[PDB]
Amino acid sequence: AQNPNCNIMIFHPTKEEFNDFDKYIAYMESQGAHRAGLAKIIPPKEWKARETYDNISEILIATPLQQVASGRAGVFTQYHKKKKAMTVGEYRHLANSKKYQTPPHQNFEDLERKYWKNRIYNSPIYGADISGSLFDENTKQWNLGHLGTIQDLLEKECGVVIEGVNTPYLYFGMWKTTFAWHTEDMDLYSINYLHLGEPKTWYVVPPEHGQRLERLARELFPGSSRGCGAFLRHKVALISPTVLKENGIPFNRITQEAGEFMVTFPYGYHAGFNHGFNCAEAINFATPRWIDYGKMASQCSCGEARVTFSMDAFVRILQPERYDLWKRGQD
Ligand SMILES: O=C(O)CNC(=O)C(=O)O
Ligand SMILES: [Mg+2]
Ligand code: NI
Ligand SMILES: [Zn+2]
Repeated sequence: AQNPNCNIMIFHPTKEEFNDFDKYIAYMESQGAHRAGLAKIIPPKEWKARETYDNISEILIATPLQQVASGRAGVFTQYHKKKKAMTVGEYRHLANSKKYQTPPHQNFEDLERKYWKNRIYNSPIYGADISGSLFDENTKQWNLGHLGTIQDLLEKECGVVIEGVNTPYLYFGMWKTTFAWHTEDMDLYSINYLHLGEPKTWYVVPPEHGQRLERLARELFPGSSRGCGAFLRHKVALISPTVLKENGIPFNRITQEAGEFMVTFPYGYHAGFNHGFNCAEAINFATPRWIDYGKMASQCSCGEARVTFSMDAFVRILQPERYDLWKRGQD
């Protein structure tokens, strides 16, 4: 068995190996990359996502989210308070202001210490989940707006044609902006490209151990657990590395820098934070190996998780027994 300790693997494809996206994912899996839940892909030196980032300031962040924490430093939830619209140029200036900027630090480890010590005492503003793309249309390799769609994969594997579309999303971050512990919708893959700016630190639980994290979360968030049998689908709960180690939960960590891709694998729980002003692009995708994870994915039916149009068909075809209850949650 490849990668039996479930370590995060880092790949360096050549320009030739970067042509065929599906083939490279299957290669990484042949080496055991999925066992970690997360992999890093450093693009060939010849590749670029676009020519420059000099002209992005007029993108609108229609609903910036202020991430307000409750709890203790290592075990907290966050809620998202909606703020007034602002442009990417306005948001960058805010991120760089004395109130929001990255503090002085020695290295990524010192900054990670500072994040876990102090996150809860601040409410950073995240420009998350913005439909759109920063890949040039002429970038032919690993262009996250040109991937094979999940609807087409389901059709190819299972023969059923379904409605829905699959498009990328932009994330504009600042110091302390936070992504809570989650797996993807329908336990899909994700791919995330850090276009510019400061790094993003990731934490991940191997898929084979995901239920250990779920059991800890039910203990640590006991009211939320009684409210919903899949409350991590709400994407609000944070648990620090120190608390994970104290409770024996297997996990790994890695920092993504500008110009690098990360891939999350089906049922790989992940969480993390931004180091400073940055912009990432991410999209969900599927492969043949995903289908069985899709069939077994938990679902929120309490009403909180509320998701995209395209998840309807995935539930309806892969999980027909759950469909009626799940749809009641959506309506
Ligand atoms: O970058 C973020 O805020 C969150 N991204 C992801 O969870 C992802 O790419 O799967
Ligand atoms: Mg612009
Ligand atoms: Ni994710
Ligand atoms: Zn729920």
